[PDB]
Amino acid sequence: KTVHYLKDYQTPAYHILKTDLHFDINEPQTVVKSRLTVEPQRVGEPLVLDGSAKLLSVKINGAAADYVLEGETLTIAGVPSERFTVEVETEILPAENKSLMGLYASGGNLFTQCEPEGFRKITFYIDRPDVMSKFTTTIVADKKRYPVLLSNGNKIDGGEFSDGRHWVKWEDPFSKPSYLFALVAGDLAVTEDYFTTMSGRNVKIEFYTTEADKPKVGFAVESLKNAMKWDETRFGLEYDLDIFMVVAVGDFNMGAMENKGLNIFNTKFVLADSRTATDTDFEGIESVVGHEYFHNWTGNRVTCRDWFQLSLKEGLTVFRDQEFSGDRASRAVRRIENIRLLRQHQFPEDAGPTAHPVRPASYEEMNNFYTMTVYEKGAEVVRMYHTLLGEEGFQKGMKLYFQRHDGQAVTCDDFRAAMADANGINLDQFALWYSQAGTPVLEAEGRLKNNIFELTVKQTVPPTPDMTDKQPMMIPVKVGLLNRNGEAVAFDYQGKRATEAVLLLTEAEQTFLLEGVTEAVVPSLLRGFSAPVHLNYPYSDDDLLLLLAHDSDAFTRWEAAQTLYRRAVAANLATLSDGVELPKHEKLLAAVEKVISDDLLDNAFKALLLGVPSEAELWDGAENIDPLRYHQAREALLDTLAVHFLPKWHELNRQAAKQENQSYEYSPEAAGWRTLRNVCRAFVLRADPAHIETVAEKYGEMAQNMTHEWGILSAVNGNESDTRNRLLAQFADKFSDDALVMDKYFALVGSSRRSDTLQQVRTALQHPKFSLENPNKARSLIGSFSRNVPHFHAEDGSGYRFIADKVIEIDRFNPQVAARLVQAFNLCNKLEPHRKNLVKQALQRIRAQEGLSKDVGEIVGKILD
Ligand SMILES: N[C@@H](CNCc1ccccc1)P(=O)(O)O
Ligand SMILES: [Zn+2]
Repeated sequence: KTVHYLKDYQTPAYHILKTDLHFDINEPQTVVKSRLTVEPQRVGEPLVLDGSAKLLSVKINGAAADYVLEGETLTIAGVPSERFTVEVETEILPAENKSLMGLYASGGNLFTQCEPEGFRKITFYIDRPDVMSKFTTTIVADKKRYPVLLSNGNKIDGGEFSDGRHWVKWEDPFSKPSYLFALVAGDLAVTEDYFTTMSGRNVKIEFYTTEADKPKVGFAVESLKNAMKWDETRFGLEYDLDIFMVVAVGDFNMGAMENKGLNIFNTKFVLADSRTATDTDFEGIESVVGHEYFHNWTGNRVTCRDWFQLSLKEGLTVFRDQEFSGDRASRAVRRIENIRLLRQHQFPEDAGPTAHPVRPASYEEMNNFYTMTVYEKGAEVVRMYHTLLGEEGFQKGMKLYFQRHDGQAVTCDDFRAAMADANGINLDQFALWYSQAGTPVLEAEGRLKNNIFELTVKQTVPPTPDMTDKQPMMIPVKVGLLNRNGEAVAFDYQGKRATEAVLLLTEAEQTFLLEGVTEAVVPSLLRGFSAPVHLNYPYSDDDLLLLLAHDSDAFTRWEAAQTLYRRAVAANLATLSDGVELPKHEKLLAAVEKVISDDLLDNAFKALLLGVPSEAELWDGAENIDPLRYHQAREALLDTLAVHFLPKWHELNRQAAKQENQSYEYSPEAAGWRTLRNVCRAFVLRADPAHIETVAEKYGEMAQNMTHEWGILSAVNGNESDTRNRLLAQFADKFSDDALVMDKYFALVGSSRRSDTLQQVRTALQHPKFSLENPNKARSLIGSFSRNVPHFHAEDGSGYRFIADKVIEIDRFNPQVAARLVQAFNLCNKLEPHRKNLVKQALQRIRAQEGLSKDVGEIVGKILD
């Protein structure tokens, strides 16, 4: 079994200076001809090309080449000692391509996805990102079937053939790696706009969609123009072509793709209107449209030496899209949302069998490493440069990064060096954030003796499957102090008297002296989540209530609430296990009452403060887990909050409706009220499920946009009333022709806490709008079920068997979707013995499949072995 190792990296024996491509699109086959201008780097070595398409011919300098084709590699031993050409002819059947990698068909149209290694599915090539070439692409096709023919760069020629065909020629003047190649051919509607760069150059913007979906593309276009302006004002970065194209496609594996000048998007990150998209969907479009554009510099102009360096572009580009969204609106709230998502999804990864460093040392299948760790923890690592250096210093690093490496394929070490060198500071220890996996754990103690607050902090990083030795890391801990009345207390640290400081922990144990403290204090720690770590400090319940009510930092307030909730659930686990009455939670209920009644609070922030940690967060660190016990305990807490404050949930709902003020379009302000409203709806229907029939009677009046319909359907989704089923069926009927809304329907089917979810899911598999071969649908229904705790972790094992069945089935045509799905089983070793046994049986059965993909095999091996 082939494993790739970072320590084995070697520069390529050959460079490709020019890549000329010719696509002849017919029915059913597409014939691809290439002309590569190849430049020897290590003269005399064999030319090795990667490829898996059907090979028709290979030429060196016009003559039939002496070559051998073995597996997915073509080798030519006799190659010239100086510049030469290679010509390859391949044949593709795009309509048979259900992997959605390479050239494939969707909705009668043709699209490409080449990152990471899909280009070799199109032609034989040196398909690695440190090989950068200048591409020119000619496309020929039937004009009526394929009137729109697109590739990277500038369209420099085109014309008609008298047999109903036409052609175009695209020239991309920027050298690029193959993973950034894109082609689109089809009958697509176009929406046109433009942006003028700060140097005075118009950029034509073109969004391509189906004719029916064109009316839904407006918000994405506006978001792009906002992102372009923002990269100019915040980073000083300008676009470098006079054309920027975005193409939406409904069959797509990930979210979107940053192909130079020709971005290709999952429809879910381009299309919205208030009737069919939620406020959260809009925010997602804004984020991802920004993300892909920001890749133009962080990814395209400077790219990755090798795929181990993926976080070099993804961590940084995620950081950029986070800052973009934050500058647009609601910075504090949106920051909390990112932290929440990291701890809910990335922390369990770092604690599990597939844990890896932000920059992995090895991989079998690279598609398995487009992970929360590489992306979200990657972004947290980039943000720590910002925390250490400040915005000004961070931009100095960026400026030097581009000065040095524009046009190059580089490494995480080069980004760090740019930050270090531009600011004259030593960041050698910072490298460990790239090479050491696992969530660091801080233990802190505070004492006020004399007029100095003495904060002692230890750090440790647990062994991960790849590495036992973990050395102390560079961890910035932002701190402040509160007095008995919860106001900011000033202190002296490193010369400056301020109310806030960044304590830089670099050793296994350090003591920090905050001096000039003239009051009794409790510290506020890890403000703004200043490093991606666990922090344990001895807080009393009243310390937490004080932080929640009076602290100035959004994260620390939110973290205080999260802690009170965590403790309450732990109390529930204890009583439920002992077989006694539930706890009173008197302190918690008092704290929540204050939050509900506090009108100074941003409504979106209030909503977050009223959110309870997920089961996964709750059993983090536990062994021999019974997931249903954690579910029962969490549900009990939610039911107590629902019934206890039922009157106030109604009142808050009423206030939210009044303040929304019939403003049903997306805006950050309106969205905040609706978010709070939807929290209230969930609680109301927990306490009084019979309220569903009142809801049903007035459904039309309440369904003023999708945020409301989703909010309501989400709230009733676990209701055992027949009305729940009727409302869902009416939803499916209303939006039957909207694929993105049908995704929501299937998500509700799969995620329901009702007792009959497994059989409803199996019925949904046969719904005429469901397609297993469509990633959005597969993820919505099956993905949602796999995350449905009481059902996936059903004691009889029905959930495990069902998901293993679907991993096996899906892997036969789309290993990427299957390899993400199988990670539902990651908790295996931490489960109580009965469920553990059943999960291992499921994984063994997956492993026993003939022809199991490398993708799924890698994951299963990490869990099982
Ligand atoms: N670089 C992009 C990765 N998404 C595309 C992709 C990658 C692998 C397989 C299929 C699709 P993003 O981070 O979304 O900008
Ligand atoms: Zn990206």
